Amino acid sequence: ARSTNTFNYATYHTLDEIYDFMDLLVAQHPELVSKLQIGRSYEGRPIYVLKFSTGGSNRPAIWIDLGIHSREWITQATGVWFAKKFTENYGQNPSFTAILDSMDIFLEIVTNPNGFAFTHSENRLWRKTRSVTSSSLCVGVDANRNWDAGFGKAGASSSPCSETYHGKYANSEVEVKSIVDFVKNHGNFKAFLSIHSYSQLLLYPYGYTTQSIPDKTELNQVAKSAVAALKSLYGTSYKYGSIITTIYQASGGSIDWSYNQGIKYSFTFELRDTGRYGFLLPASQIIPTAQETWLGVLTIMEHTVNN
Ligand SMILES: C[C@H](NC(=O)OCc1ccccc1)C(=O)N[C@@H](C)P(=O)(O)O[C@@H](Cc1ccccc1)C(=O)O
Ligand SMILES: [Zn+2]
Repeated sequence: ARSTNTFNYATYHTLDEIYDFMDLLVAQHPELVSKLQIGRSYEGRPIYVLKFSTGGSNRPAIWIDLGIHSREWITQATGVWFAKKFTENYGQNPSFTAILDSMDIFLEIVTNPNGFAFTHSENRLWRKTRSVTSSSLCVGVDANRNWDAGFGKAGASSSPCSETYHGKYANSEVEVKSIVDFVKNHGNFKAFLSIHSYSQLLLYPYGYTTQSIPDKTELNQVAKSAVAALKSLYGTSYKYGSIITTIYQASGGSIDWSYNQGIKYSFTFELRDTGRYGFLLPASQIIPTAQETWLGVLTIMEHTVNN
């Protein structure tokens, strides 16, 4: 609250507290991290991305976003702990230091800020964005069904009131289009990780079709390796496989889009638990969850460095 060493990582925070932590972290480490505004949400909130960078021109980069689905509160909490963790380990861990010496990391902690506010002010289990339009008194688009990969196909709903509603057309949600523009204008991302909760799964492309990706052998192996690093800490068991195969058919998801843009290392994590608490994970599981998913995410970045 006036030092990120004083910040309580073991509790759930509001949007203001998280954007203030971003300002404290940048002020504490101005040579390693900066805060970029890549857009504004439907209702007018700034959308912030943190860039962690050791220098260079157009370094190969890693995208990580959290909270695209606002009720999944373990993910924005894990992202605050990640941001802090990168300024603690850089210069101490050989592995992490070697990734950041050749690559940059972009971290988006709250991808859907209006939805996250709503989960605090009115409905804890709100999933969608907050746009209103037109044709329905039902608010919101599922922002993980709004991307241009299999858009509009089976695996998303067309009624506005559905939790899985895809939107009128791809990238209709400014929260999605802001990332699409930013990743394209950068033009040198090598990995794209989108973190959700729960089911304890590590998923790779496709959700919208049963056809295997051309890179399915290599990504299945990276997923085998990341899932074993994660399990090493506390015994937490993950499954892994393509989206459509390992949880269900879904069209318009972000990782299918990034993979189709040529970002080969595209993965989504489904964090703790497997059903007991669901979206309502105890605050006493935040840091255990954050610490073992760190191990799985480090294993993916190391493989992106080496290839
Ligand atoms: C919409 C769904 N609703 C729900 O009630 O989930 C129940 C459930 C429980 C256990 C297993 C499966 C589903 C839900 O919130 N799903 C979550 C499990 P989550 O939002 O993390 O799933 C992700 C999966 C995904 C990942 C990449 C590309 C496409 C799809 C998602 O729906 O976006
Ligand atoms: Zn989700």
